[PDB]
Amino acid sequence: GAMGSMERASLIQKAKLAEQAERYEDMAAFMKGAVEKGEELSCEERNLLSVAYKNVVGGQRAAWRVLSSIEQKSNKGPEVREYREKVETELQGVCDTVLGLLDSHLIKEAGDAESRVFYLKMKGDYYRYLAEVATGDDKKRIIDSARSAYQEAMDISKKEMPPTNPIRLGLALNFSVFHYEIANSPEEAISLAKTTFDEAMADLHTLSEDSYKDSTLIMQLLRDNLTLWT
Amino acid sequence: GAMGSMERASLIQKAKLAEQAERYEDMAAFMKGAVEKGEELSCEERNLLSVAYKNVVGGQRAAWRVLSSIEQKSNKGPEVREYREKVETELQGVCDTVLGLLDSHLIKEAGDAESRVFYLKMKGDYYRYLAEVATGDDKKRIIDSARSAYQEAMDISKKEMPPTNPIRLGLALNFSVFHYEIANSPEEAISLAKTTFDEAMADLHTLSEDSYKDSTLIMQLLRDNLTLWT
Ligand SMILES: O=P(O)(O)Oc1c2c(c(OP(=O)(O)O)c3c1[C@H]1C[C@@H]3c3cc4c(cc31)[C@H]1C[C@@H]4c3ccccc31)[C@H]1C[C@@H]2c2cc3c(cc21)[C@H]1C[C@@H]3c2ccccc21
Ligand SMILES: O=P(O)(O)Oc1c2c(c(OP(=O)(O)O)c3c1[C@H]1C[C@@H]3c3cc4c(cc31)[C@H]1C[C@@H]4c3ccccc31)[C@H]1C[C@@H]2c2cc3c(cc21)[C@H]1C[C@@H]3c2ccccc21
Ligand SMILES: [Cl-]
Ligand SMILES: [Cl-]
Repeated sequence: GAMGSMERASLIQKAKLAEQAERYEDMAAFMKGAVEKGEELSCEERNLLSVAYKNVVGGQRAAWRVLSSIEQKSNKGPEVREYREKVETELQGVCDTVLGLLDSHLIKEAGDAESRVFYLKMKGDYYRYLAEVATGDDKKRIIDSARSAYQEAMDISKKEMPPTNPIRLGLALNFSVFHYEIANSPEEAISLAKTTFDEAMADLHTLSEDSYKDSTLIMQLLRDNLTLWT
Repeated sequence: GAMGSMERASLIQKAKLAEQAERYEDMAAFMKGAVEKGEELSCEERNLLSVAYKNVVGGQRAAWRVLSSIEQKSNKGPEVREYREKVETELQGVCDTVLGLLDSHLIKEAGDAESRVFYLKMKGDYYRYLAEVATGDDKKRIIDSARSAYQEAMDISKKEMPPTNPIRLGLALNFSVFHYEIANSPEEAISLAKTTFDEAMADLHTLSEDSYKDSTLIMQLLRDNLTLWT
């Protein structure tokens, strides 16, 4: 790789500087380099990886939506289709890269439950992004790959984590978005979101000092989605 | 070039779609392709060229400032200097490209006064951006190149345009920023900004329907700078 000659510690240091400069493509490329050294990621390093790639595909998804909607209003030439296809191909490339890193280096049968749930949630998120732009018989394959990763993550977090854990809360929030937008199961989405909120409020005594901010933010987002789906 | 096989009309169409999707790198590359066909740009096309490249270098300048300030707080390793140099080199590449297009294709002895002033202002803006990151004896050469382009633009706009013309107003606004930030002449900056505002207000009867929005915006920015420099 292009980062093969740089020290692991230097790549992590530069990913942080790229975050502060809002240079998210650079950030993602530095973290890919770090992962390719073959060592495990710390809790802090996992978050750098996630923030980098989330910001890159987020910008691609927003552009793809603007162009896809303009394309449909034509019903002008081949130009809109051509440019929409170009952004699509680039988005698919980024998703394939992240999923490649998850299968090659990061997902393991061992490690703590925080680690395994984090990478399986990530695996679900990026199959979900591929599902938003797919159409064929492969779309059905992609949706079942997303559901499967999300469901194994849910099973582990119910056994191993308290209901106020922010990784458990975020997982359930995104899996409920999967139900509503991709699976067309709005009842199953509403249900999952309400019980996630309710079960956290019933066992507030488990709330940790170090994740008061993160957990609270995700509770508000769960409620905002329920307001919208009523 | 990479856009050599595409029709002129298709490149202009795709630059507009890229604007709507906030894909400013694509936008700039499509407009470079359009310029390289060798025909003049319309008023609307000139604005597409300007908006594309302004947005690209704007993001680079903001990152360069965040990293340059972090670097100075070290007084930790070579990592901050190395990454700051990388963003700098990339910023200089974009400025050289724009200045190359201006000298090769766009700046002419003929054409209307709106055209000539527009490209000379652009020439000043991008030498100004190179001056922000330069240090040596070449910095002095770069500042004099910026002043010279800006001054020839001012001379033409005073003879050929009314004092409420938004291209004339924008030119003077940016030339006053050049005085304050790059030339360290805060008196000369304050003076130019006040007389630009005052002379527009004295001759309000020249204000055009098609530029009421643009001219008004730039008047407010001239006043906001004066509030700051008092
Ligand atoms: O240092 P931490 O334990 O990791 O948590 C704090 C943070 C921060 C803190 O200070 P700051 O937000 O003024 O910049 C704090 C904390 C701890 C110490 C201080 C703070 C303040 C507060 C809480 C925890 C913390 C509880 C009570 C108060 C608060 C407001 C909103 C939600 C949760 C809380 C920064 C840095 C970090 C943080 C996180 C966020 C945000 C900002 C921060 C933004 C985006 C996200 C967030 C969630 C909810 C509301 C607003 C935000
Ligand atoms: O169609 P145009 O003649 O080119 O001008 C109008 C515009 C627009 C118009 O509608 P909009 O701003 O509600 O979206 C208008 C015009 C003409 C017709 C309507 C409008 C409204 C107004 C004016 C001119 C126009 C004068 C009086 C009122 C106004 C408010 C602020 C500054 C100047 C004006 C859009 C599109 C365009 C425009 C430009 C701007 C903006 C928005 C627009 C933003 C960013 C910049 C701006 C400058 C000052 C304040 C706010 C803005
Ligand atoms: Cl294209
Ligand atoms: Cl670097």
